[PDB]
Amino acid sequence: KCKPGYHVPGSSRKSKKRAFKTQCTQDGSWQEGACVPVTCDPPPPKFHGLYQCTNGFQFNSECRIKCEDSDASQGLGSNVIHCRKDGTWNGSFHVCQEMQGQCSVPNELNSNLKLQCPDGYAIGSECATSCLDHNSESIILPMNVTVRDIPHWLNPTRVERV
Repeated sequence: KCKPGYHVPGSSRKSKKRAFKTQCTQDGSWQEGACVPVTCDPPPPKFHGLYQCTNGFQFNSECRIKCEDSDASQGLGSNVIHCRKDGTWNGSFHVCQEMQGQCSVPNELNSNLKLQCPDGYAIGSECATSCLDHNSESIILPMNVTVRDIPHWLNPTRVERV
């Protein structure tokens, strides 16, 4: 049985299996078993690069978003979120007052990579990442792998927006 705040890796999120079994294998060993510390979902992407988490998004993970000149006597939002047993954060990150403005036009762009911005170039605005070739996908490759240097087993992450 997994400890409280722990579940078998790969368990369903709706019912995180806290109990598993091991068996005397034919080679004289036992079946492998583990209980990961659970992992709540990451905070919303709009706060990327702004919150620091104690141990990632695990159970009872304390993620604090950095804000300035936001007094606690006003009682607006919460800057700290803690992951719970069920797989949820006890609090929610709130947008502070010191986040406003527009964004620069993406002049630096690849020949195939186009950015369509019906929402202008505001801060927090979503710009769709499209390609001139209809069968081309806008992705980020790891810094150690270039466009030609993609291994057959590598699966680059898809970037549908910026």
